[PDB]
Amino acid sequence: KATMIIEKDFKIAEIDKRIYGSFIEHLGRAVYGGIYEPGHPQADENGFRQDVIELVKELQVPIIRYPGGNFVSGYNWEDGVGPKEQRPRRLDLAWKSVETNEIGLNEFMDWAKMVGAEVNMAVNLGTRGIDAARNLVEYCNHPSGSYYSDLRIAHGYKEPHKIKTWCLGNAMDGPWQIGHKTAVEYGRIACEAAKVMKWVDPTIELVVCGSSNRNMPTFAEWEATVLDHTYDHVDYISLHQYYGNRDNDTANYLALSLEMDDFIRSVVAIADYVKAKKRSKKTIHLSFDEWNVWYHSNEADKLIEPWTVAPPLLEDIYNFEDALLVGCMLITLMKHADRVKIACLAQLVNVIAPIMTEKNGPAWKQTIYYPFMHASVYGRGVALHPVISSPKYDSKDFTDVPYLESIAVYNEEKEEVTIFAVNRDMEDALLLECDVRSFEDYRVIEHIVLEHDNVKQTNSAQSSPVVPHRNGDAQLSDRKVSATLPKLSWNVIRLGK
Amino acid sequence: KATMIIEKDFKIAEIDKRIYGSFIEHLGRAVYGGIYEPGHPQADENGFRQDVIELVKELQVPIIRYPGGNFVSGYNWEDGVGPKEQRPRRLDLAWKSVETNEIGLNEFMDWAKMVGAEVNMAVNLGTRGIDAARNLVEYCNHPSGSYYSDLRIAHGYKEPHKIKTWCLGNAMDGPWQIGHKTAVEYGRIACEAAKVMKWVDPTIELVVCGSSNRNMPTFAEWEATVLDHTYDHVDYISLHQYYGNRDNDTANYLALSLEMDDFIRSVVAIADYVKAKKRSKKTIHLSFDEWNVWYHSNEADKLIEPWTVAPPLLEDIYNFEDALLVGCMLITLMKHADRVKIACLAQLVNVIAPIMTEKNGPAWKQTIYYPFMHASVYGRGVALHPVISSPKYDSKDFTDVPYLESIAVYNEEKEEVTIFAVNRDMEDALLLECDVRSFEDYRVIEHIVLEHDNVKQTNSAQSSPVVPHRNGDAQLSDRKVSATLPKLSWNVIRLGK
Amino acid sequence: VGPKEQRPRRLDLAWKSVETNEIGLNEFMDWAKMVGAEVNMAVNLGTRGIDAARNLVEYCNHPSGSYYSDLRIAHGYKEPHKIKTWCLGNAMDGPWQIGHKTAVEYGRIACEAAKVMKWVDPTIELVVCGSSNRNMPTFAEWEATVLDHTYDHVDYISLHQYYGNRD
Ligand SMILES: O=[N+]([O-])c1ccc(O[C@@H]2O[C@@H](CO)[C@H](O)[C@H]2O)cc1
Ligand SMILES: O=[N+]([O-])c1ccc(O[C@@H]2O[C@@H](CO)[C@H](O)[C@H]2O)cc1
Repeated sequence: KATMIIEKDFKIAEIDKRIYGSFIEHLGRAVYGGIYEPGHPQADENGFRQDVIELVKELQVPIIRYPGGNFVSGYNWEDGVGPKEQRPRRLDLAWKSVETNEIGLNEFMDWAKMVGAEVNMAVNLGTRGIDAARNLVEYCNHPSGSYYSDLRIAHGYKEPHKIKTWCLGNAMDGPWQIGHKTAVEYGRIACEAAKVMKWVDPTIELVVCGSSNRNMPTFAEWEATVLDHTYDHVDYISLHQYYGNRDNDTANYLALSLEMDDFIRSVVAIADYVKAKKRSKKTIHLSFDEWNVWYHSNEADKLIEPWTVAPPLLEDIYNFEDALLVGCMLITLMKHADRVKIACLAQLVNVIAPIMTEKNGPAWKQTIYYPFMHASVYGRGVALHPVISSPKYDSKDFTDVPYLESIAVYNEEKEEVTIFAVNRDMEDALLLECDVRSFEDYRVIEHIVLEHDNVKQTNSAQSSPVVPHRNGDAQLSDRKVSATLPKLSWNVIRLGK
Repeated sequence: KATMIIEKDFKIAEIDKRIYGSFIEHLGRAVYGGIYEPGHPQADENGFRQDVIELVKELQVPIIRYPGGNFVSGYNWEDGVGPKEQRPRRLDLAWKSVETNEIGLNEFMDWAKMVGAEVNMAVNLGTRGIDAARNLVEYCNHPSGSYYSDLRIAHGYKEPHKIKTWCLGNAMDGPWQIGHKTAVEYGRIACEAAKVMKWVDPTIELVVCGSSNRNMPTFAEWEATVLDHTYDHVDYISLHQYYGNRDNDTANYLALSLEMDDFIRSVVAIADYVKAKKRSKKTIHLSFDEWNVWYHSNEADKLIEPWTVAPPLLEDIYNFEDALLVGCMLITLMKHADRVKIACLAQLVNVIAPIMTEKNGPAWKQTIYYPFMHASVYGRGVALHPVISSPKYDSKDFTDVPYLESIAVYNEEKEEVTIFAVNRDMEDALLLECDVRSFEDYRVIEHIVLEHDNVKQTNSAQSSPVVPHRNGDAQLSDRKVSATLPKLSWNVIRLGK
Repeated sequence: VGPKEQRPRRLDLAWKSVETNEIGLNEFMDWAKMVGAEVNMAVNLGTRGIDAARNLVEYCNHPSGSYYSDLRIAHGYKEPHKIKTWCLGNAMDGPWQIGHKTAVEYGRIACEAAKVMKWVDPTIELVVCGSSNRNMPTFAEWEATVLDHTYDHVDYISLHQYYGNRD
């Protein structure tokens, strides 16, 4: 048995819809054979797969980070614009692939328009620096009357792209990165790039890069130093986290969102330290601009020979337990809506992705597609503070793990309240009771449930045994929602009227 | 009108009673003519003023920091123990006074026993270091069978003092401090002192010093560096704040607790940054070990000639608005009960103090005595998260200042809820409505009010025009407590059942 | 040193023991003479520093005619001990050590101690301390920094190793 109070007046914050963002890199088949496949029977006039477009639209992803990721740190943006005959073939050192540049930034912008997403554009601060950063902002955002703006027009794009949010490089702390920089070296170049970008277009916002991983030896130290160098000139700091179940311990695996919670709290603390050090009135928020499960494909990738075009890298096939953890991660983002304003599921198509494609063949929804879709579609509004009383368990790496992971979101315009809830219990149902006295005249619309008896079950092109159903038993009586949350389940309880 | 939800299940934390601590330094008349005055008519067998003892007991102060403060940084603890004829007269460079050492640590411990307080003992890390720190802990806490423990016994104190909580120096970031140290120098000596102290007695806990003032050029940087050097070896970081009304702006003055709130949040953030950097499982908490109003006596002190014994320094005479600000500071401490575990009103007797004495004469209660007493007496339990809707104003230095400053404290053992509330409005009463649905069968016990028509009115030995009354109108009807909070008032609304 | 009744009982924080000081350096020298060994004497560079280092070398090695040499004589040891080889502290890179010092802090105090010790008695030689363990995070870095600070003034660098068969 668990209880919850859902009080309209106990609020975290309005949820920024950009927490339901995603990310496409020039990596593997994310672009080539993912969003773009000129051969394909379902390709549009520009070569974009229409089936993939529909699948992304249904997720209602508001913002997509591009073009990297590790790729960007060795990339020259000019190589991907202008007539195709003049675009060079390059060695991408990030993913040991040949990049044809058949898709570059203007074609990506065309695709993003089709799916209804804005683009969070990254600049290269690995091999390049401040001059290229200002020039790219000018190219994309300045209307006309300068060399680079008139160049964009000549390339066929009269109106500026007007990109709002930009990433200052990719995480550079990683010794695997092209043009690795220490926190001081990065903080300095990011500061100077931020300035010139903002001078070209003061309407932009900037994301400064945090650590590649919470496990880096420089974790926390990095963020504090980088913010000390950049605070006045930037708007967000990023964080990145990938999880996996490499020891087949489901109870411990589902608890990993507790670590994510502490991780967010730690980076918020660093931002507020530096705010105080600077005596600034501006608050810096978080961009959780890579997050996902990533581990299934690690061994397969080791067999791929270098210098092919569009190798099948990072093609994790997700299972049901991966979906539960993704649900827990989503709820964790919502619970930090006050300070996490952007987040990006890494990545959107083929590469550690909720959408998978086959050459000349179908596109399909992985298990993780469903909780992401439900969060994005039903998770707009104000995140309410969870007062939860829940039974708890201990695992290898965590103590006092609540069986219930939940939050409610109130949308005043739609007059809806949605309760997202994971039951982590591997054996028993959890009887949830929610005090909803603060909302008058509400009823249960539906109770969606994602569950499967085998946590290792996957979806595929041919069959999808892991799919939601609408037979949850939530009922609302004398100002109390009572709902049975099945063992190992993701639940979306929708209230309205 | 203002509203407030008093929800039992929306909790901040259990209040550590040590947030109602105080502080006595060898400064002015705090010791000599304050707690200790041989031949005063109310002096006991050991020369301690009984009237002061009774006044301190009524405040229920659980812990008292001693002996400094700036004094400790030039003090040799051996100078204050053993037979009086062998105790040297010293020049105290902190307060430009001659210190006779007629009172030293063992006599202070005797006094502390009379008022029922434990002592938060500070070690000198200005002119002294790690050897003196281990020796003092041995002297105080080791039972017997070593030179320093047997020395304590020979000085007349068979049983060890068993001091739990120790300060590693006094703030020495300040260029006015004896033996100023940079953050690195201080962090290093504090680290090595902490270790040897703990090796003498592992039951102790340690407070590492924060900045002298939030306005120091090294604020925030200091705390981060000091914790980086000491984290594994210490338990708390300190913070210090004094306020004054030097431009006669009451509306701006009463808003200052908003700054105190930001200040605490900033130091918490620093502690959590360093925790993440170290990958520690230990949370460091805060000791707000100097706070008060301090400004009235600044000009008078400039006329005192150096090298007298017990000069009348820091003798602020508090007024009614000062008591309102102190009330707001107390509520702010309670609002941070989750992370502020020790706090010390600086100071307890004569020196910026709630209790004042006259030579061979009376002891009396300053205006600020009353809100401190009420907080300490009625503010034990769990601090509840305030959910308030209040009208607001702007002042010189602050925006959106709520007219209402309030919190509720729930004592389950006493079956009581106490609402502390200041109305900052200089013209209008505030009609407070409190939702108490979650406290069924609770009734109003009493409504205490501290108010005076003249914010500049003081108390004195001869008369106390500023004193609480019990004519508050709080009343319960239909699960709602409604109370009129007069303009410029401190209110204590006690509920029970 | 000196009469036993004036020797204090101390808390030894290293091994969490009470040290009575019933044996001190002069008695140890008497023992060493019986087994035919010279003594490699260590000075405290944890809680103490350069003054105590010069004074101890004077006490042990200076013949007579100064306070500390005449003190040794008064304690019953007319002839100086004439200790050749001295350790500048014990390894203090370790967070378990009393008065831990960074490599720079240690290098500096060891340098200044070495100088005054040698000025009391130029016949001595000095050992500067290496890491407590090869597995310390500061291994190798430590030795390089410490020698950079002390090279001209010292004769040896130390190293320490313990083994076990715990699997
Ligand atoms: O933890 N790791 O092993 C790890 C490895 C690679 C890594 O790179 C990030 O993930 C890649 C895929 O999204 C992006 O290009 C890059 O920014 C981030 C983390
Ligand atoms: O901001 N200031 O002006 C200021 C002035 C003095 C000051 O010292 C502190 O306040 C003294 C009195 O409680 C204690 O001895 C010392 O720790 C701390 C701050």
